[PDB]
Amino acid sequence: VKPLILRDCSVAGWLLGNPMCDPEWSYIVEKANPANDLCYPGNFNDYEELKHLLSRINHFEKIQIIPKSSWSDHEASSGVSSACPYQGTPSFFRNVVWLIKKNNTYPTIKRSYNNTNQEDLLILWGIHHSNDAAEQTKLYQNPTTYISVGTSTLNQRLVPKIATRSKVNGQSGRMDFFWTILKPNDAINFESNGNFIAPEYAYKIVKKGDSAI
Ligand SMILES: *[C@@H]1O[C@H](CO)[C@@H](O)[C@H](O)[C@H]1NC(C)=O
Ligand SMILES: *[C@@H]1O[C@H](CO)[C@@H](O)[C@H](O)[C@H]1NC(C)=O
Repeated sequence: VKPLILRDCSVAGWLLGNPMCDPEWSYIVEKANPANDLCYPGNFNDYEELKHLLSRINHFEKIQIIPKSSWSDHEASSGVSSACPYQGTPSFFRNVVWLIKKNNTYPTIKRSYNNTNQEDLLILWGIHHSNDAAEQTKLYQNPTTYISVGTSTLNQRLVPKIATRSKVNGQSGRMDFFWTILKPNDAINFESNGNFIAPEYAYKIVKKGDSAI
């Protein structure tokens, strides 16, 4: 088990799986000025807090918590962007899922994940802010949407801000990302009818000082 030494990628970029960045590690090292952060424009919530938390971790393990194959009623591989290319073609963050309507329908999602592991889990998700009613319809069908997220300590409801915006890295849309630490035997619960960038992979983390000798 070796340290994870990020070359061209930020902490946020690696966690989310920025495709422009070329299973188990100890601590993480991030360079001073990584070229690749968030390829798609937007915000990473409480980023300073996450970086400090992650600097205190010396065991990481990436686990699949919501398999991409489990989205039977939503497209899970159709959402890509020229902001996030791979080998010259539009791509997307690899560790979260851009869910898109399927057959002109976006059923309301209810998904829970229960932390059956012995370690704390870092889980990330996001929201896509669309540019106008037409784009909203095209991608998600439903005009008025939300993402609700709950744990034993988190109670969040995200609502897209649908508005015309300047193009940043070619995109008028924005994506904001959020995270939490899910304690053992706690569960995270999602309900959404659109604009949801869903977790696929999460990270088991152990703080320095918490391991057996
Ligand atoms: C798509 O939705 C329509 C409307 O309900 C339905 O009639 C049709 O069978 C659906 N097609 C597929 C392939 O699910
Ligand atoms: C997680 O699963 C365990 C085992 O089934 C259960 O006892 C516990 O209530 C679940 N946690 C939550 C928050 O539902």
